[PDB]
Amino acid sequence: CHPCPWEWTFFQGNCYFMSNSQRNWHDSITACKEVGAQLVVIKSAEEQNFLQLQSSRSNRFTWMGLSDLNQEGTWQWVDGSPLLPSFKQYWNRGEPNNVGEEDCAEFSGNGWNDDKCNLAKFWICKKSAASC
Ligand SMILES: OC[C@H]1O[C@H](O[C@@H]2[C@@H](O[C@@H]3[C@H](O)[C@@H](O)O[C@H](CO)[C@H]3O)O[C@H](CO)[C@@H](O)[C@@H]2O)[C@@H](O)[C@@H](O)[C@@H]1O
Ligand SMILES: [Ca+2]
Ligand SMILES: [Ca+2]
Ligand SMILES: [Ca+2]
Repeated sequence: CHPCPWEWTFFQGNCYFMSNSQRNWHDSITACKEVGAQLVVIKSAEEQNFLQLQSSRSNRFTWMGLSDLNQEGTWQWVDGSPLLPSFKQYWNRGEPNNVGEEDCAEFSGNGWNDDKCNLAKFWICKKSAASC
């Protein structure tokens, strides 16, 4: 037994998967579901701080489970939870700007950015760690 599957990352009881391939936002949701996970939903500042660091180090644009697809300007996580006021400090200066219609969020540099959902980027899946 192992708390997390091979190649996954463990942080505070959860296992994360930083993909090595790219998909568009919608296809990233599916990829995670197939492996019993979910396109990463950030529940705490600590989590955010941990993922932001790994992502900036990866030097890769990465999708998170966040979007304003149903209602422009209103950011909602894929689990259904809404984006809280304390998390809005993480958008990159000048973001989100919806330039060209960007309804999906990604880790970019030191913060978040909204981009076209049909673009292919890397993604992070999240699921509970196994205790044993
Ligand atoms: O056409 C350029 C676009 O630039 C600004 O919009 C930003 C921009 O972000 C880029 C992008 O993430 C990548 O090139 O890395 C850069 C630095 O590492 C970063 O600045 O482009 C994306 C993609 O269109 C946008 O989502 C961002 O908001 C704005 O100036 C736009 O008005 C301008 O069209
Ligand atoms: Ca829109
Ligand atoms: Ca938008
Ligand atoms: Ca943007």
